[PDB]
Amino acid sequence: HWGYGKHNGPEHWHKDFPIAKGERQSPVDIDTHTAKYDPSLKPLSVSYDQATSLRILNNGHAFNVEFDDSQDKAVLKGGPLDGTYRLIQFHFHWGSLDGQGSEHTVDKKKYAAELHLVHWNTKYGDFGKAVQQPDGLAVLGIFLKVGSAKPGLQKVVDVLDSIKTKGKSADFTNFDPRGLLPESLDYWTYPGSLTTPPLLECVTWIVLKEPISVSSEQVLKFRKLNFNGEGEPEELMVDNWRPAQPLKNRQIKASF
Ligand SMILES: Cc1ncc([N+](=O)[O-])n1CCOS(N)(=O)=O
Ligand SMILES: [Zn+2]
Repeated sequence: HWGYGKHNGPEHWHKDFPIAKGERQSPVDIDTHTAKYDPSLKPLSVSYDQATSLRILNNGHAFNVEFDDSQDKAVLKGGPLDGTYRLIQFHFHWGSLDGQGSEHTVDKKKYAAELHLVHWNTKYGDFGKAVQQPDGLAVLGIFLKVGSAKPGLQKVVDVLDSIKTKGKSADFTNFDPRGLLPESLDYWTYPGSLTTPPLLECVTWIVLKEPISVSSEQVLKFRKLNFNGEGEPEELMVDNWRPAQPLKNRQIKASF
């Protein structure tokens, strides 16, 4: 039932998912002057050399590029994490205009979009069990700004024509997620939640300071996708982002 419309959007989610007003909800505004440098944080370790993508799916809210996570092939570790987290999928949140689209904000600044690389803690055996744990997931967030094109993102942009509407999927093998990373791995980290229902509070958020640049043409294609299924009135898939939530009793730590 939930969505991003006027009648089923973020302000309505708490009715079906009370945890929406919880103590560690995401996203949040990252106040750069209040985040504290934590010299103890370890460098982040992103090992995607063996990543195996499989498919791309329009699920009615976003498009997901899914990976084979049946073996340790693409893992995130280090940083604030204890253990190894395996990549399961990545997706984006974007706006109807370049002035908005990201979920996290930096000193209230909204970026044109935000990429989320979702990983689950291998100590829990699988994704379904991991989401029921406070340290079950690690999501790496990367901001997108509009400027020069991101060569590594083009294969994704080009396949979107084939999954225009809800429920459509397409084979999507050999896509290298390393092509979506900025140069620097400096980051902010805080304990949070999934940003869409069920809004489970099982995420260690790791948000990179350096955004990647994508072209106006690339983000324009994102905006041609549909929230609706085929044969239904067209509603463009835009502004599929949840606004910043109360930080409450949390400190955002910086790796730099
Ligand atoms: C609800 C849910 N379960 C798993 C995923 N996922 O992997 O994208 N999501 C979507 C929301 O994920 S997110 N925005 O919190 O990174
Ligand atoms: Zn997301």
